[PDB]
Amino acid sequence: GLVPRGSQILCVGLVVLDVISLVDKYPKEDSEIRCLSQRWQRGGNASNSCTVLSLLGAPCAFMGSMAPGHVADFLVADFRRRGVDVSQVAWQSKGDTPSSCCIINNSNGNRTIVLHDTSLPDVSATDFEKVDLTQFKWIHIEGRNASEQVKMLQRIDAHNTRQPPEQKIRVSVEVEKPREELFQLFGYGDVVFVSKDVAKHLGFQSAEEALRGLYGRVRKGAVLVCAWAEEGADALGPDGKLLHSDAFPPPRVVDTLGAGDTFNASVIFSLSQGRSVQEALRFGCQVAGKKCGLQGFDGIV
Amino acid sequence: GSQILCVGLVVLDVISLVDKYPKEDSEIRCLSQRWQRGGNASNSCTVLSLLGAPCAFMGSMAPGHVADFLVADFRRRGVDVSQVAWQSKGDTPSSCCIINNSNGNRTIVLHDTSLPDVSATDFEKVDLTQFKWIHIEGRNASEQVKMLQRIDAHNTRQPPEQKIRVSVEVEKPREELFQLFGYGDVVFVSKDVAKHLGFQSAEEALRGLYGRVRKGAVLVCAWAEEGADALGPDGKLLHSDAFPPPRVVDTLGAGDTFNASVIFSLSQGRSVQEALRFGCQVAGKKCGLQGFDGIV
Ligand SMILES: C[C@]1(O)CCN(c2nc(N3C[C@H](O)[C@@H](O)C3)cc(C(F)(F)F)c2C#N)C1
Ligand SMILES: C[C@]1(O)CCN(c2nc(N3C[C@H](O)[C@@H](O)C3)cc(C(F)(F)F)c2C#N)C1
Repeated sequence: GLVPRGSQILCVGLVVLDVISLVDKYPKEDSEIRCLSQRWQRGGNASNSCTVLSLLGAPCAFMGSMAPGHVADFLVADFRRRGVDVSQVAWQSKGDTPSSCCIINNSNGNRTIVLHDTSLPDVSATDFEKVDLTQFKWIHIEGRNASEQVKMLQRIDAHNTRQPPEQKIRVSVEVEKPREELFQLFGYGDVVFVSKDVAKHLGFQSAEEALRGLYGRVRKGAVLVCAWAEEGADALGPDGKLLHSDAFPPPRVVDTLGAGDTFNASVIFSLSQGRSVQEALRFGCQVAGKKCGLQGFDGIV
Repeated sequence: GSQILCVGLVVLDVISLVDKYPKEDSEIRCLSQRWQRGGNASNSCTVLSLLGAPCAFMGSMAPGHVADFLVADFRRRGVDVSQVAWQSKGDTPSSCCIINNSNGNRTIVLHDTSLPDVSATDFEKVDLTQFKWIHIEGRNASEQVKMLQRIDAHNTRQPPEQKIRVSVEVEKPREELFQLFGYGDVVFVSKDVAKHLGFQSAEEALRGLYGRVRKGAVLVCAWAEEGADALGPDGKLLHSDAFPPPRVVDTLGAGDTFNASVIFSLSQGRSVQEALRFGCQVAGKKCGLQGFDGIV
């Protein structure tokens, strides 16, 4: 259907089918066991943020790779269940739609993960070239295949050079995996999210240290954001003022999976609504905090 | 009497093929992923169909996108699904299967979905005249013993040439299922059942459990790389060496490949010694391949 010009928030990244099995004890190799419960969930960073944006009240779209089949059909119906626009999916003739097996031990609480295979090709710069960008007001990129994503980010810069400031597409980038290839993405986007895991891997012991130590890696006028679990989150802009919000923990912590993505989508949402960086930081902490005391994404708003 | 019927489960096997078995609390990437129609009686139908035997499957299924995958797979193989007990309540069962590519060890984490089992009432509706052989996968024992009494009752009212041959698989070490030992012309006892009863070899298990079988029945026990053994009314132990592939890559459904191949061979009038050997042959060929294609 007809999407009004400059109305959508696009999230580019991974979508995976996570099969989560709760077991009494970890299975020994060569055994046939019965799980206590099993859940099929749509996962992935960009995919999780999409759900959160829909629940926040934003028209939102997902861009990612899928191969036709029964897995992709489950994932699409789940995206559609969450009001996500799936028209930009980069459908692939070769490879498997990502699927992961997670085994949770009910006794000790430990998670054993069999990650999805490498077979499916990631969204390319040539796939991104074919996209009419005018229906987007904001483009969020989950850092994966960096050399290709750098070109997509250059395409958005070119688009923006030709627009009046009120028709310029805002851009955000997430560096969540501690992979060297990804670190070149700090130099792109108006908003750069760096994970606590990446910061710790780079030798930083706090969100303050990470922001001060990495701000030199960003482009002029960019805001660098770091969430540090129960320590809340910090942001640092061109003015040199380290902004901070304390976490809003739930009465009891139930499910932190995808709380990082909830933070990211809530910060993006709040900024896209004309709120300030301090306001966006606070709101992101409030929404991610509510999420941690809930199973899944129901009732985060 | 031209079709073999397999009564049991149909389960969606969500497979991950790994180069090593994951250590607890670890994170490993898999080599490849695939969906496969599973369930013991379902896997035996795949094998029977590839062997050229017209066969039928009977089991519970719940309508949905997964059952649509399962049904399309059954049809692509020529398996008759007309006998399926479609349920209004319950989800289709599924399992996560980790296959170790370096030794073929398969680990199954099954999600049993409260789907109601096939009952003696469901069985009562079946036209027994189209079946040469009926194989029953041991699940709801008390309810299956009734299904078995019905075939025996049909047999009494038939000439010896028109009798329906019956096989039973006791794969899970559950005491409820030991009453099925019990019924049938051919009884398949697993290595896991046999071990759980204190036996250390196929021959030990057969000598120890023969006392439980029906007059004139053949008790069969496969023992992985040790091949398989069989024991009949004549008291003569029969053995077959395994046919291992040089590289064992996937044992998922090897047990079902063996049961189906033994059933097919016997249904074709071959001796117990030949059927045992054929079972080991097809099961061993399977262990060198991913899935069931290419076994014959
Ligand atoms: C944006 C985020 O940094 C992503 C993670 N997240 C939180 N993570 C928490 N964890 C507890 C465990 O150590 C582990 O599961 C992670 C605890 C809290 C909470 F306590 F504040 F609720 C929050 C919040 N918000 C917020
Ligand atoms: C009917 C069966 O008993 C069911 C299992 N099966 C086999 N299991 C094998 N393994 C099971 C475990 O993963 C480890 O012990 C290896 C190996 C072989 C093979 F090596 F002979 F190929 C066969 C054969 N056939 C035959």
